[PDB]
Amino acid sequence: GEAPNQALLRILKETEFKKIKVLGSTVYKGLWIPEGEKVKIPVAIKELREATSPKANKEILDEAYVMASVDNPHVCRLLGICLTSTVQLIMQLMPFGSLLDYVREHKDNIGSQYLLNWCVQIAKGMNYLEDRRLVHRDLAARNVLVKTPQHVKITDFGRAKLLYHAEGGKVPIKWMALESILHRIYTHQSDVWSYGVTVWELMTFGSKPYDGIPASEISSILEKGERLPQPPICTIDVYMIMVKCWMIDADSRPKFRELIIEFSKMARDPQRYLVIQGDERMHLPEEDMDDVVDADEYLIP
Ligand SMILES: */C=C\C(=O)Nc1cc(N(C)C)n2nc(C)cc2n1
Repeated sequence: GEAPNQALLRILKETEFKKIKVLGSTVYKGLWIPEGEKVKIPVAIKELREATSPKANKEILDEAYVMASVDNPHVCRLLGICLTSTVQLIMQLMPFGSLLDYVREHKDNIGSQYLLNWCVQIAKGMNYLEDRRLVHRDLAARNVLVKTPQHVKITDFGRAKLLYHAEGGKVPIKWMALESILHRIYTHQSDVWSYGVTVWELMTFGSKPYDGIPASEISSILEKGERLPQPPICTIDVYMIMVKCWMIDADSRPKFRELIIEFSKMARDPQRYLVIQGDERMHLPEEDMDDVVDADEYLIP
């Protein structure tokens, strides 16, 4: 059948970490000190609020399952869980937040090199998930986090499944392949569609796709053959890559491995593929922080 999943689920003591502040509302920014290791690891802590919903607890542990099973530089993984009244997911702190929020906040200071490198990094993440026969089903700029402006990771495995037929929920219509909206079919190729929309969000500095169009309309518009428009900064080269991600024949869309290749070629000469005003000028980056270690340098056998 399939290869056994020997990934380790690490159970942490609540005393091993301190919650430093609140990020969203519930996610906290904290520090994790592994028991007798003398390192401090900046962490994001996702703690279930209600904790009285058994349905809810089956949703966060599915996420923990997936995040524990992934190890790639462009995919966020799970450091461990804490089994207090409330289940807490402990993950690498991604200090600069979601790429969606970051392109909105910094539109004026983001050059072609960064945008195309992000497209490459997200293509590697998605290629790695595909190697692991994993379909994300919620790729969007909101679900890509920024460790540094040089370094992004795909997150939110809330809807991730393996290799897919589903039956309801509140769904991201505007990011979904046609076969997904109509027939609840999802493949690596449906993920490529959503990659397409994710790239469009970055190239429009975080514009809402099909802004002010009702979700009930979306399925019809796409059958009528309409797609999101060419963003201003986008050479036809870059936009043609987005448009191929939105072909009706799922096998006619590019493979993540090909998206890596194409965007790498373009990242080698960024000003030839994205036209941005003032591109050349663009510039971006407790008590004892001595024993701080980013999760990426904190490895376990
Ligand atoms: C790389 C693991 C990860 O996903 N960390 C993470 C998660 C979240 N969530 C789930 C909201 N984060 N929010 C912020 C601001 C950082 C952050 N990091």
